[PDB]
Amino acid sequence: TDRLKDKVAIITGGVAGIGLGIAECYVREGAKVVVTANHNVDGGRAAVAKFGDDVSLFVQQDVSKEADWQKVIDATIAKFGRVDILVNNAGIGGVNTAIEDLDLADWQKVIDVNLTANFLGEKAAIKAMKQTADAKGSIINVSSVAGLVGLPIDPAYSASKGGSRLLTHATALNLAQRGIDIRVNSVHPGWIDTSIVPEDLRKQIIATIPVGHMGQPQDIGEVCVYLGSDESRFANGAEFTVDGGQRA
Amino acid sequence: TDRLKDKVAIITGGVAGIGLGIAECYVREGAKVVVTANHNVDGGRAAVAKFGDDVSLFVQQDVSKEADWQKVIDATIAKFGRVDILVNNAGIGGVNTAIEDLDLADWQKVIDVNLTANFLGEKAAIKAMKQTADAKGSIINVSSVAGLVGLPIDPAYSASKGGSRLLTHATALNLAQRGIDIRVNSVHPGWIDTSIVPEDLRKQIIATIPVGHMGQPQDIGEVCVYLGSDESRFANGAEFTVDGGQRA
Amino acid sequence: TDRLKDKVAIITGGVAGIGLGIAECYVREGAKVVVTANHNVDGGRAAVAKFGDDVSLFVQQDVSKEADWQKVIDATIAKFGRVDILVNNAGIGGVNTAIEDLDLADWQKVIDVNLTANFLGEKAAIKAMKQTADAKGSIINVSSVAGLVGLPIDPAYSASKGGSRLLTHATALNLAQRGIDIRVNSVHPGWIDTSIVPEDLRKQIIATIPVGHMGQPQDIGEVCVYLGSDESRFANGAEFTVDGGQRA
Amino acid sequence: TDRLKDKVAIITGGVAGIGLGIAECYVREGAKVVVTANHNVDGGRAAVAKFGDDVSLFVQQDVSKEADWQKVIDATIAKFGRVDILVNNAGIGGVNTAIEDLDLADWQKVIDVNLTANFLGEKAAIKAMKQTADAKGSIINVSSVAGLVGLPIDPAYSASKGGSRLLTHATALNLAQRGIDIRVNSVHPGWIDTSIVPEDLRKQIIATIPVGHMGQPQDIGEVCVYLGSDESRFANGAEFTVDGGQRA
Repeated sequence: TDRLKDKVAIITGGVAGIGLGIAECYVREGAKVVVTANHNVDGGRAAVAKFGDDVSLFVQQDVSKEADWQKVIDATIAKFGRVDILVNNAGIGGVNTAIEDLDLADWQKVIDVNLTANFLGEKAAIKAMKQTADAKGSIINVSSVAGLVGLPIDPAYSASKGGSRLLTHATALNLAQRGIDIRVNSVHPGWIDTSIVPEDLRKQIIATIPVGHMGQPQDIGEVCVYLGSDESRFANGAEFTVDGGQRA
Repeated sequence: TDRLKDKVAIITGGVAGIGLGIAECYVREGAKVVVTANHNVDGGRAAVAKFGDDVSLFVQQDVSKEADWQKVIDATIAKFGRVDILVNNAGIGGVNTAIEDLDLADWQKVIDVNLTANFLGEKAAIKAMKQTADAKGSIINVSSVAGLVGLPIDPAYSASKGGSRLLTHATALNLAQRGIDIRVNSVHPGWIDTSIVPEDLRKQIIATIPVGHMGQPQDIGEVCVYLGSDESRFANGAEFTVDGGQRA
Repeated sequence: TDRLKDKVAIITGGVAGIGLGIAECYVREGAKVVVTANHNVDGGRAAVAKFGDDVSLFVQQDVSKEADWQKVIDATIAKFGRVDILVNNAGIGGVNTAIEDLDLADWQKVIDVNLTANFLGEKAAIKAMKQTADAKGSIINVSSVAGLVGLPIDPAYSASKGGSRLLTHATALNLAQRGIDIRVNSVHPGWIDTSIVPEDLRKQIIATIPVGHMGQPQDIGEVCVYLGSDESRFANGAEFTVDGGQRA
Repeated sequence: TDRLKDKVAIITGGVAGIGLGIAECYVREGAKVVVTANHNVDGGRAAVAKFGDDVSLFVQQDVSKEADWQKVIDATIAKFGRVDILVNNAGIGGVNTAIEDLDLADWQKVIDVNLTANFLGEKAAIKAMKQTADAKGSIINVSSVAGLVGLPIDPAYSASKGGSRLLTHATALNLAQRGIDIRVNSVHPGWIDTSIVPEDLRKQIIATIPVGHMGQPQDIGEVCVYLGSDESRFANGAEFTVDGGQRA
């Protein structure tokens, strides 16, 4: 009955909030998980303690670093022998500062983590899937509907989001044309309740949500199980939004 | 399992092809189904036979007719006592004809069946869910990515599809704003291998499919299980495409 | 030199607000105009007085009526000898009532006026262009970004808008595939300051506009001059939004 | 005529092909142009020779380099005293190679030139417009509908394209929110017949174009004249596609 039986998944930013929600759903459905985080060893160790070290592994990872991708792939294969699913969930939020005041370094850091990182991950995953999973698998690029509560005014955040969306389409088709059965899809969470916020802000947030409340981390986990499993074999290069109607 | 335990679903055009695949998945997951068809009595009887009459019911229905909607609602409540899910799947395909040669009656028939029918269905389903299911439910509007092999040149078919897409958004928001927990989403199948695919066009159809092959009815059934179940409680007014990369 | 020199245009809903501003720009650029309205003879006469009866003509027209389209075509050809441009601008607004409370007759009226009317006009213009303009011309379907101030919750209004958008694509492609050089594009005004904007809502409306103010009828006129003229010969099946950032 | 009377415009990649087409239309409408190019001194000198030293200037520019932007702004201000319009037209095309074979350096090259360059341009333009044009101006981001003949399989090309589109929206809104009258819009050319179009590839290319022929450089120029001028004062954060129906 386990919908992800025998699957091995890598989930970046997988030790807290949304990513932890995905990992929880994956473990529930019988998947072995490798959860990564750049600077959250405590969260990492706690997740493995929660899941059990027989079905989970924590690896420190900066997703913008090509070398950390090879590190994570190697650790996943040593521990679990294969790679079936990659969830690119790690990311940086938006800021409300003026575009003409944006330092190139701050633009570049966002592109590095929210866009280029997704490419680096897809490429690493694809190679590992050809090597260990008979050239089959599933890749999921997660990017929120909004990074800011107001108008989407953050140039770097928005650019990285639009970039990742089209990256998803192009990657799927690039593989598809060559008969490689590795699917690439994107998932777009609305506002998910992962921490406390000042009540003025929270009201603003919930005001942007037609159903009048935030979602939960496992709401994202559920659509990720669908996309990770063989149930969605014909879903490819597509976008899956779970946002309480936020962009309806 | 039983991801749809005790749910009662109405599936239009549910006795052949995509609709039947949806029905199969729903029954697999514990749903009670009412499958309908305009001109397929034998198919309806045969589907009930394989599902069993304790968990399925066949009702003859022309989805373009308001009176037939009340007929199905009435029969559904008589048999199963409630309505939890409506899958608007029934509809007609596109044609090659010149725009300026199109008769109003022929335009109108397509609008009636492929667009107006979905409004009538949503309205009938909402009333039934308010009356019998504590004003909670899930409505799924199914609309193919493509109605024709080549360029989407059919004005009535395209209009109806674009129409149904925005209907889904507006209906979900209309309900959400009044705090009614009835979610409305759309599903968009690519080319699915069924008897209604024109034989002479099969090889040409496949050449438009990036993954190089048609999908199966149960591929659409799986995403419909997700959207019918409470697993998708935060998915609303959104579009779920299962198409082998066709519109990627 | 006049950018619409020798061109003959029909503009529906052309004697008030947006339609009148389109007419004003067209006349300024040397076009001859046939402006129509369903119930506004005084406005029609006043527009002709302003423009001059040598370059303009008023015809009463209900755009939802097939017979009225033939009437307008006949009168245009009788007065000006040809038809080069059709601007489908006439239409009705949205309401904020519950989807499940909507009468079919009320749904149907909006689809008749805001969707089917556009098909009728396209068909009438195409035959006229083939007959009198060497099978060349430009058709413009105008549908605003928003019909209501708040969330787009009107199902009939939204469906007709989504419907008219894809109608534009399909018609453009239907013609192009047969080598017919009649272009079909859509124009999408944001909030324009005219007498038909509800007084009570003017302040709430302006809040939804990123640039902080409404536009002017001639703002829509300018983009329509571009689309009606030979300047946009390669612009086809496309969407031109002039909305002060409304849907950005 | 002079629809761009007294306006000063910077056009990157403006000495051949599409860029040159924009430059020609701009000069026709009374604009003064600064055309740039990374490695085409000949093309640059030919353009200035054609236009005349009094209304045109050529400056060498690598759009990926922050320092070259400061150089081009300084040169424009020394020559013409102000900056009114920026057309980000410079760009790299796509390749048909496999995503998992793509080197980070080659990915990064495309992001640098086709995405980050647009940001650097916007930023420099905005500063110059606040400084010299009373905080009013128009910025146009140009990106082709397709880089490749076949499926859009280039991950870097597509990502930068999707990124540039969203950058346009966010940048427009970032400015608009602060009451800054600098509009940002994008333009999307289909296949345009320029010197870099080789044989028989022509057949495949034209086969993707519903109107059955490539467009001309001035087709892109004409819509850019609309966006650069005061005729489009309410067009903001929007996408203007001129592609003969290619993505319809």
